[PDB]
Amino acid sequence: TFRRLWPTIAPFKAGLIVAGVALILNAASDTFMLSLLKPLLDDGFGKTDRSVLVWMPLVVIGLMILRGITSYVSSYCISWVSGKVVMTMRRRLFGHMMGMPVSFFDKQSTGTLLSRITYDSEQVASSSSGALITVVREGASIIGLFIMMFYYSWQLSIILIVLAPIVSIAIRVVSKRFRNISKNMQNTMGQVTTSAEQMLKGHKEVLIFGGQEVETKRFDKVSNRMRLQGMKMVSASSISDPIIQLIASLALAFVLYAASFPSVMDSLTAGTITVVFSSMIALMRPLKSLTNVNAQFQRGMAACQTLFTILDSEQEKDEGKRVIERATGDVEFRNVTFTYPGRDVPALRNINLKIPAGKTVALVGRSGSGKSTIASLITRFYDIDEGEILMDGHDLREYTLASLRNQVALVSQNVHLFNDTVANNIAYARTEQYSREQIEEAARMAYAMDFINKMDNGLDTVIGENGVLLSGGQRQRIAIARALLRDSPILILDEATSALDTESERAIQAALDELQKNRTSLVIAHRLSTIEKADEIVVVEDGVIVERGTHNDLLEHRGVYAQ
Amino acid sequence: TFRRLWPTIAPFKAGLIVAGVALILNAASDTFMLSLLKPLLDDGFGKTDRSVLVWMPLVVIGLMILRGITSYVSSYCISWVSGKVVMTMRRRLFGHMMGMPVSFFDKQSTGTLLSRITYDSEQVASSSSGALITVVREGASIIGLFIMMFYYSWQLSIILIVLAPIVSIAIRVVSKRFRNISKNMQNTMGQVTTSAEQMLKGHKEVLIFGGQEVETKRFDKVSNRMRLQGMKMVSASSISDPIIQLIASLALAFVLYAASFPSVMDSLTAGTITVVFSSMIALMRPLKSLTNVNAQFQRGMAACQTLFTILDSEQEKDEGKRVIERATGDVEFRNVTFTYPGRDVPALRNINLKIPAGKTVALVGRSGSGKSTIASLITRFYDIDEGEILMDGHDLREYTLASLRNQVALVSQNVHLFNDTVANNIAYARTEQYSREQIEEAARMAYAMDFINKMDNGLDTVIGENGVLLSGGQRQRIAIARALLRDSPILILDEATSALDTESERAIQAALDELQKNRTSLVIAHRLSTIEKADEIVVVEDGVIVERGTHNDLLEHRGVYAQ
Repeated sequence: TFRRLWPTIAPFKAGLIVAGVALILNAASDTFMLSLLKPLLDDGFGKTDRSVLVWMPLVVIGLMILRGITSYVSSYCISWVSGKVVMTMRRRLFGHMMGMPVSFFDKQSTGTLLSRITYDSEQVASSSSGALITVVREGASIIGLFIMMFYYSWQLSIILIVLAPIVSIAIRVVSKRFRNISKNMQNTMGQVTTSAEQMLKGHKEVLIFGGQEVETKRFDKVSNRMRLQGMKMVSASSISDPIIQLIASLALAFVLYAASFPSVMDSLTAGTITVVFSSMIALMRPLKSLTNVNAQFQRGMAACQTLFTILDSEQEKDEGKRVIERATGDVEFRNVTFTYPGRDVPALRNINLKIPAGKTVALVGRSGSGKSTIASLITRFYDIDEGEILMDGHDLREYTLASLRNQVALVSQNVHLFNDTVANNIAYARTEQYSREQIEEAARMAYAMDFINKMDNGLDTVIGENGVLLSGGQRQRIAIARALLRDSPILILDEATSALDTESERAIQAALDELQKNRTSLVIAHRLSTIEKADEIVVVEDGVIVERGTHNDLLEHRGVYAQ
Repeated sequence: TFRRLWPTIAPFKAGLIVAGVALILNAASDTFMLSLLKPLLDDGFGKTDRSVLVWMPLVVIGLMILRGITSYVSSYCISWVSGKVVMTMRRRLFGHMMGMPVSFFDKQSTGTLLSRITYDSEQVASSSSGALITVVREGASIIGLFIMMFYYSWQLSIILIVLAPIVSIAIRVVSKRFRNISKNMQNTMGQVTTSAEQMLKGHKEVLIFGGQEVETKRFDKVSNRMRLQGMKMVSASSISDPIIQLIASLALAFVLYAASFPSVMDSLTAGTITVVFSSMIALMRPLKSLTNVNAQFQRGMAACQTLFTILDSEQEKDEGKRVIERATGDVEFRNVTFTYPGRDVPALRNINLKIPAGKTVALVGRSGSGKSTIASLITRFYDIDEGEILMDGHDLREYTLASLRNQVALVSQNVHLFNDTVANNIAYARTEQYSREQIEEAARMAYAMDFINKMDNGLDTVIGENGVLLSGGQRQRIAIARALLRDSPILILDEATSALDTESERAIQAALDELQKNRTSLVIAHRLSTIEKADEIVVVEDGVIVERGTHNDLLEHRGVYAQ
């Protein structure tokens, strides 16, 4: 309808101009091909000229080569534009996609948004370009064919050129009728498919009550309804083209009957009627396809509207102002109420968890209460509804978001690795500011240089997708070195199962826990020997604060520590 | 390929034969159309015999009417086969689909299986039937047009007929080239899209670890690769058509060159060469689809293979022989080793849990420790790996699953309904064996009389989806009535909500009490009132019975009763 992706086309318009020129010249090539007929039939195969037949094979092969060359060039130079705007659209949408908060990736999954990166973006320039190609080529072919009509036979030129828009209208209303009946009937077909959907929704409560025999009879009736619906749908679909063919055949018969009159006859040669008839037959495909121009132009821009709404949404709120260099001081929580997104149930009560500087605070929960939820707030993934976290004696909403996530470091076994090299991965987003020797020695105090050696190249190898495939413990052995290099003010550690690295990876996490000896540690781990070693322990459950003290002090009302 | 759908299509053969005759007539409704050209020019616009031009409009309009009528009749009569071979496939893949264990409905989704009901089965009748509407029409049009050429010109028909398979082979090899390069470049493009997916996947990592400028640079250099890849794919797809057009145009020029190479040529009238060249270009469309038909026949049979493997799998192991009536003997778990299917972690240890007859046995599993998974053993939703459930003093393996599951009435607030009437829903699968008065009073002792009377037509009211739409507890109020109509020796009671929204009903729990007046009732619940009422209590966590006793006795040791 009304699209403002044209600025993204605005510098890339030379490709459009070249494609349009090549396409109108393709239409002219088709016109000249059809123009070839009259000398062949009138001069060539009528009067035995014998030179016409000599030089026509050459020009027809030349014109077919001209059709081929111009079609290939037009397709290449329109897909150049459809690639150079899809690339720009992908770049912009990707930027605003990584801009937006984590809630956007949730409730949508990482598979759909990829389709909105490649599927929707392709349709943006595979239905608009697919509309421009038609409206130019087959829209100017009609003009060329009517110029043929004016040139070679003016007598019936008037009759078919006045008749043609009426035929276009006929095809338009027939297509509209087909579209309407198909739409309403397709809604009905879905409305009966939901019956099968419900029937297969419970395979339970059919085996229990023992109703297999009854549950096929009803499905037999539903299948019969579906069959009748499908037969009516095909009838409606395959009556459309026949009636169109009949109304256009009335035009063909009208032209031929008009030719009966003496005045139009005897001025037109045997070849002239030939070219006008064959051209009229050729007119059907452009005349039919021009009507569906708006259809395809509203199947590419329609998806583009959804893509724009994805683009035009709001990035995460960044009213923060105070960049914090290093948050070594105490971190305090203050009457913070958080609600998980998409749910009215708050997963967090009014929580006051205070993290002492350089100390350990450990959360032990197997219920899935939200130990990860509280881990989210300190990194400001999901924001805070009411209350405040005095981060080194200052609110998060005062702190800039980039600075805040520069302070914190989240270590886990679900760590994702980019398609980079190992050296650029350890010093991620700061490899310019961190040296190679720093990365190496950081890996060394992170006691993780072993597997780094054991692959092909070592200090400069790829850590890419479908490449080395480090185990979860080994990926965490990269992750600990990341925060070790970065000198994170806060190191909120997670944990999962480990075998043959419980001896290693955890006692190496002593080396990250040397940064616990140097910095705070909001450890989220759920089972380890270090859990009892943890200085301060909280056992927060169902989003509720439960108990505060060391494990021996915590053993009082404790009934879950046993594991 | 090798398909045994023909047993399914055999009774629907007359429709197929009529469709074949109709498509043959449709193809012959092009050869006569082109046949009328010769007198229209040779006897018409050449030697001016007006009478030929007088009758020509009538015959062309009649022939187009014949084309339309026969095409519509063929489309109908190839939908009475495509509407009754898809129907039998749907029905026969329905009985053997709902007879399979619920592990099918795990490891899968209802939407996917519905797609295997509607879309996948529609391909079987729209690609394997699309290989019959196409091959017999466009294979008959070829024969008709060659017979035309032979009739009107014995001389250049031989040059066109031997030449035609060469052009067909050219089309086939070009299509194979396109297919190969397209599949390869599309696989590489997929290899790029998984990179895009991984960068989208680690959203949290890019947010937390630092800036996103390097991430945008990465996506710039991956979108450049995507754009170049797409341009090359389009280059292949575009250059497919011109080379075909050229290798056919050289045949066109060959025909025209041979149209005067010997002196015996040029004995053909203008109308005749017109007919032959119109039929030559006509040949392109059938000859460009007869080669492509095998792809459609292997795109409909391929999905039929998916349907066949879904159908041909196995239903429950039905080795039991005896039918217990009312299970007055106690149900009893004895040294049963069960594991959640799809996982190696055993959700059940070796559990010995006798259920005293006519006695309530409640269990509290708010840890999420597969309490519902214990509700599945007696119903045999997931089969027991090893060990015997000592049913009624005997083993359940000796009992028929259809009969055994009738001896269990599973009652839950997530109960599934149908598109039937509320009476039959009260007596589902057994409405013939239970009268309307029995249903009426059964609902009354269930305290379901009030609402079902407040609906449209009392007990005659339809309970269909998007109809009356009883609420959750109100939906429970029907399942309980289903259980009161006997068919309920054993009552594994779900009670998932335990949410007294409007105090529930005053007699929801009282209706269950009337249900639990006698009979084994292995109660699943979170309602502390029912646990207080419960006689035997087995609290379960992490797939093991931690305790057995009564309310105070079990309160004394451990206890999550604090909730």
